Amino acid sequence: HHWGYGKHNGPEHWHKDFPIAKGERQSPVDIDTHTAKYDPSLKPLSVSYDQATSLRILNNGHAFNVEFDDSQDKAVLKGGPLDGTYRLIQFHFHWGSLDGQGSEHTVDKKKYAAELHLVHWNTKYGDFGKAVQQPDGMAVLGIFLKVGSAKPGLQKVVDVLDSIKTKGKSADFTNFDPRGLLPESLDYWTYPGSMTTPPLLESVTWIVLKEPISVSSEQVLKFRKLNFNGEGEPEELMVDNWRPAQPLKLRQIKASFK
Ligand SMILES: [Zn+2]
Repeated sequence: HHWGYGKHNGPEHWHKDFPIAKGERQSPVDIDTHTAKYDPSLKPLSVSYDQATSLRILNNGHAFNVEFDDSQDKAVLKGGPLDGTYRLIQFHFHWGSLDGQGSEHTVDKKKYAAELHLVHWNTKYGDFGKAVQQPDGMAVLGIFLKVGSAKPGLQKVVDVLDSIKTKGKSADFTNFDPRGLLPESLDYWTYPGSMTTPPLLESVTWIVLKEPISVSSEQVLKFRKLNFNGEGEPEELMVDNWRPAQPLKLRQIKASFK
């Protein structure tokens, strides 16, 4: 069968259909905070999400994606390590069966309960499908989630998950503000990597924020109630949909902060 997160179709198997799995710039990675170097020539990140136009939420059998209208520069990321303008197309998360695992990136081997990815494409390539084939085609803003107090900006997401329980279900999801998912600080690490799901393309500039957001136990519990399977198929809970840390292979991780 096709790719997943189980014993039989999970990350150890991906390289047979996607040989770039064993490539030179795979993600995620462990961020060693002692080895990352402060890079004085990194600009502050510019997250311009005021005109973000959310459309839909979809269970794609791997995660759920909240999709945005990316036909114009309505919600963009720029600055930081980036040249040019990257448009927000979707966000999703990765999460664990337990609070001690679920992030894809780790920080000195520490795993967080979950990780949010805000996926952007480089507008100089005109569309997302062309952008994913270029080495500077994508920029993913990664945010760690720890369990603590509730994140009020996440609750609208939590509330709709009932309606997209199984693979292929979608719901209308307009007027959601992705600014409510950000922590206070935009301090970050950055390195060149890849998509963390098949087809594992090596087209991502990763920007991983130093400050986690806190979500509540009840919020993450709702994520764990989703299903990987389709309606009418045997229930497999959507948990542990993360890829483990890949070798760094002499890439340098840079910090925006001292
Ligand atoms: Zn992701």
